Amino acid sequence: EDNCIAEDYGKCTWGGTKCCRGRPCRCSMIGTNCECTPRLIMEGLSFA
Repeated sequence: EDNCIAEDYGKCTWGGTKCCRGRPCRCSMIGTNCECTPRLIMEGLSFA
């Protein structure tokens, strides 16, 4: 009933449901419909 939004672009709601990775959420000029924007990622490359 209040988990965290750990999904890519997971729809959030300025009020409680915050991104699990603590990310800056934003919305439009209506006050509804928000999307978590990724802003971290690791440095270097992937496996191999």
